[PDB]
Amino acid sequence: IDLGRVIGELIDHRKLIISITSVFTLFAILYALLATPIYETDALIQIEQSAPETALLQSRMILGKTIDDLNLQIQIEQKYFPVIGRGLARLMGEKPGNIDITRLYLPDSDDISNNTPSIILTVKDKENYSINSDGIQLNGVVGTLLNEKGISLLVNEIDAKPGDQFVITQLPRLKAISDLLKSFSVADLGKDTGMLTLTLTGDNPKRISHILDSISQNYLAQNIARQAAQDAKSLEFLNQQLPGRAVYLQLLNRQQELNIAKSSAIGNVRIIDNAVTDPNPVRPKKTIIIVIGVVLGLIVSVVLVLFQVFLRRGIESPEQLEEIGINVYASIPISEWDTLLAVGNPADLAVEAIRGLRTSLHFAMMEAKNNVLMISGASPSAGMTFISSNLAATIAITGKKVLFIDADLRKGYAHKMFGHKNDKGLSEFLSGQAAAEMIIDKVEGGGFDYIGRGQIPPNPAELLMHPRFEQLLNWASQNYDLIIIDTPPILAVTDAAIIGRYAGTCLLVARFEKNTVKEIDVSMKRFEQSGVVVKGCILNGVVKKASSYYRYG
Amino acid sequence: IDLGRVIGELIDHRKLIISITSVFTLFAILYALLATPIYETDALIQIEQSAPETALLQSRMILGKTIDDLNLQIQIEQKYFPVIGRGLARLMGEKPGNIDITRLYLPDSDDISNNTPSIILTVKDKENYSINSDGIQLNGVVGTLLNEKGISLLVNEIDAKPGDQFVITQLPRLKAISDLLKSFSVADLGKDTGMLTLTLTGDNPKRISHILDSISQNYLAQNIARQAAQDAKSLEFLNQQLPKVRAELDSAEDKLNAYRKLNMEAKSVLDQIVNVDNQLNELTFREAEVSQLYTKEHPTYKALMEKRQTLQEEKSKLNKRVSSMPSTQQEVLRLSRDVESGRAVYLQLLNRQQELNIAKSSAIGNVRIIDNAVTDPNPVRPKKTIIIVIGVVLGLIVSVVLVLFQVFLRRGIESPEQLEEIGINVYASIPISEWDTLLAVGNPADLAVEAIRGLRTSLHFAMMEAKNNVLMISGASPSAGMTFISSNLAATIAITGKKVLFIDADLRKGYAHKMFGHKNDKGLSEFLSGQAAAEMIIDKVEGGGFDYIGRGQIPPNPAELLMHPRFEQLLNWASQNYDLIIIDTPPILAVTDAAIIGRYAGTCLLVARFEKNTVKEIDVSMKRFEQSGVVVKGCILNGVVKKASSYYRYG
Repeated sequence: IDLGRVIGELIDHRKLIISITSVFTLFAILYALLATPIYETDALIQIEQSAPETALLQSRMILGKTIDDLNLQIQIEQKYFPVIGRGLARLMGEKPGNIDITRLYLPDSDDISNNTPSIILTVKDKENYSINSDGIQLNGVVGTLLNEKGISLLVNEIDAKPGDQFVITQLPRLKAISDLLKSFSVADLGKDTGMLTLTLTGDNPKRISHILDSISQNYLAQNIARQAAQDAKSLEFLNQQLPGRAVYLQLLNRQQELNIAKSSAIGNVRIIDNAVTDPNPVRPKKTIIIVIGVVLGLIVSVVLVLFQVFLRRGIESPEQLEEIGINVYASIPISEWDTLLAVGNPADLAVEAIRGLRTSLHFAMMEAKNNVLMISGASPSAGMTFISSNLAATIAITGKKVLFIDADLRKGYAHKMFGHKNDKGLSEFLSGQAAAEMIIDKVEGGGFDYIGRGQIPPNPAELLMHPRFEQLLNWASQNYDLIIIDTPPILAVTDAAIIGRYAGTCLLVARFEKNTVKEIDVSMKRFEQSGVVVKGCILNGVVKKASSYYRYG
Repeated sequence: IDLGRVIGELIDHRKLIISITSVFTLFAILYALLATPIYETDALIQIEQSAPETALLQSRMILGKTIDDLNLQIQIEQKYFPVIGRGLARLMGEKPGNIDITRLYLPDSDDISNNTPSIILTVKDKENYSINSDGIQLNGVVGTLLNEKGISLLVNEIDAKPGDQFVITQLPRLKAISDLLKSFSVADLGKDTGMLTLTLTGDNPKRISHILDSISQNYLAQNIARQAAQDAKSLEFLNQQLPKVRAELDSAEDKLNAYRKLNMEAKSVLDQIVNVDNQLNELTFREAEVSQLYTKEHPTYKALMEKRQTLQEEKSKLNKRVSSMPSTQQEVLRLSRDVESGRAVYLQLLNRQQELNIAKSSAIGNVRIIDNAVTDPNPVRPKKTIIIVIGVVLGLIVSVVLVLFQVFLRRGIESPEQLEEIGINVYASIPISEWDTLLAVGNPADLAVEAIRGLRTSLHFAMMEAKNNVLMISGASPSAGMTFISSNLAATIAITGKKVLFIDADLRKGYAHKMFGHKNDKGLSEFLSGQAAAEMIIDKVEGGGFDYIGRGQIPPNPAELLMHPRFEQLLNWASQNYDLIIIDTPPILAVTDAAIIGRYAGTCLLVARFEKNTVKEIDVSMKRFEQSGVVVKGCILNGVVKKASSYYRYG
């Protein structure tokens, strides 16, 4: 988990980390390149406070008048069936479609849920067109308004590209106020200065400048009217109250004074510069989301690689076994590769490591009480038979006479690998229906005498206790130089602990990353409880990244 | 990780550190001497608050007037094909080129992406020149304006150096405002005082002083428009003029609708005439103010009449072009001219009424300018000695982060103490020799040979009372130098006067016979196979003076051969007919041959390259030897660099 270790798995898992980081950066790039650009237009408004104005501008009375002025409740969208069709259309350089509806009156379904009657325009040419509401396509031409089925549409200056689809939505006036208010914004930048920076954000650049200009003009006219409104109320009641002729002339003087005061009311507010749009979009923010795509890829890569590191529990190195006190006698590398590897490809690394195991056994197996070696896998799929068969081959070619007993009376398949006469295996001997001679075979390849399990018996453990097994071992240990026995796992059955009573040396075989240290420890303890002393372990299937063996020659 | 050998390996990698810090400082030197200098000019403006003015000056109204005043939307640069041509041209002292365009009209491509049409001026002489837009080079002279292909250009007082290239960009008004505003800056420095320090930063010195003066004088003229506007008839003139202009606007759009209810040159000349008419209007109403604010002999007013005589020439040429094309186009062109000319005048008048009203509600009185803008001769950017020191520390920090990274990169042995911590008797530290014959007989006084003699003495002490006189030397890896050490050691022991036999039991890829001169037939493998006799395989290295046994042919079963009892017989015979027997074996991390021969060796040694083989390889090799019943006596470090070896010449 240390830094050196960390860069270790990172380069080891470089494919994974760079793949996921690249795919997230690819997603970030496509989103940055497909998200519709959103422009921002500004205006400068001058007064002589500004705290009421920043809320009076955002009032529905101001915005709603622009809505009714620019017909903004008539929404227009070029249709793209994909969620990204518009983006790619812009990417291809295709000029976006747009029309002008000066007057829309839908059938006004205006239901509680679908209060937005949505209609689609099918552009036939630059003059005529067809509109489908729910399938009923009404053909119409710019100029003449279509007034049928309660649908009054006056669309003019339709775009060029025919066959396109335009979604029309007569969303309610309140909605057309609320969205605009969401995009609209105001600020002061002086905290007392008359300066107001109206800012509007939208996709259509030419449209938003016009919208903000309309807002500014509506606010200007509103301020002109409002200051005049007080004088207008006074004037209205004077007009209502005109009947005392000297008082009448005084009232006439007041009447003319209020006429001039109301008419000449000039708003304090001032439009310093009309709205213009910044050509550079402010959203989507390029180079700010792509880097977030990068760092998101890296952080998720780290959190998943660490999770996978804390996911596996298998043996990682012979040092883990040796910490518990288990003499790892070998670390057989996993070979890429029906005959024995030791005779098929005698120069393969997994065979050089089995020769290395042969020497260490030959040293460790002297002083043993007899020449019987028991090899027990820690589990099925631990390759106990791979190791035992290849070891018997690599010892046979040496020149010793080797007998290879497959005492896995449950699911042994050595006979399925060496070529066999399935009759008269081992079980047929312990049952007493076969003699010691007709059961032994000759593997022509390995050059070692081989005994198969034979037919699966119903009582394996009960068979192995029969004293004929010890007779067989006593006879063989006299007629052979080495006896290898394959036994079932001790964590599954008890056959291993029955055979081990007669074995001079016992070894466990552990797949590299499948079997855990817990299984090896428990298996050796359970062998000890049965009076069988496990000499050591044989790590198997170690990946070539972790194995020290390499080709030489 | 401690100061002592921190300074140590920094003295070691001094070459690297000064190399890269110097590279970065040269990068900084070239950046500082190639970055275009930027000058800033400050002007001081006096009023009697000023918080509104800090944002009113930076409004598009005031800046937008200066842009239209100095034609700042016409951008010009000397063209340099490299990114640093301008800087190097300055470094040579070449006076930068500059020309003057009082009237530019590009073909107005103005696309969505390339909204800035670009042309290049090729300077032919001090008088004439040629301009290529996209290949069509139009030859022109100062004075006369070039009005061809919808392109109107009036350039005058062009620089001297001929053959140069001037890129011209008619960037839009908004861009020409935004860049200026980015460069422009205002402050107050009193938080209430009437002092407004204006600052403008740019490259061309005389450029920015004029721009700042124009800004200041526009603001002054606006606040004088205060004092003159209230009684001015212009207010009522605009009040009455707007309705009639909007009336003809309405009439013109009605005419368009009536005639509506695409020849390229038609649009080109239409846009050109409209631009000309807008400029003619704005210049008339501009003359309206320069006439009483300034005098006729004042050069600014002369500039107004000159640029309009240019514009009237341009309109004359445009009308000449209009007359020549078909009436089907002339009708539409006149109808569109009336229309968009009406909108242009209408927009102007709206503006006109607007800032004329700005005179009214401005409560400022006198807006005296204290001192006109002058540019500081010293450039403020690029900052000298403030990127250079950053170049220094950047090189230094990248040096430390790279050197420490390389420190934590290598994992090999670094000193015999690393092995002796594990408990390995390092018998020697053979230093690397600069140097086909044996080094022990080629260059007998080389340091590596003296260290090998030292190994000879240490062995001769440690090799006695071993069970026999066979020595097995096993490399920790291929390319650990096993055969170098073994061969030279055998030579150094043979010259002493002992009979030495050198068995190359590296049956897999042994090559000693390729180095001693050999009869390749009947090596060692041919003996284990039983097809050769014990005496027929032994040789004589004439140089070293020791008997040599080569591997012979590579057999298919090495480890199976080495177990044959003939190997036992051979060693038993030789150890009786020789004083010392050296055996070369393959690594034990790769094959099991070493653990087969170590069955019979009195002494076994590992050879480890200095920085290649790690401590783990030696530890694993010794433990795997022990598993096989072979006790490794110790190690022999090899190829240690002369910086870390204690050996030195003597004599």
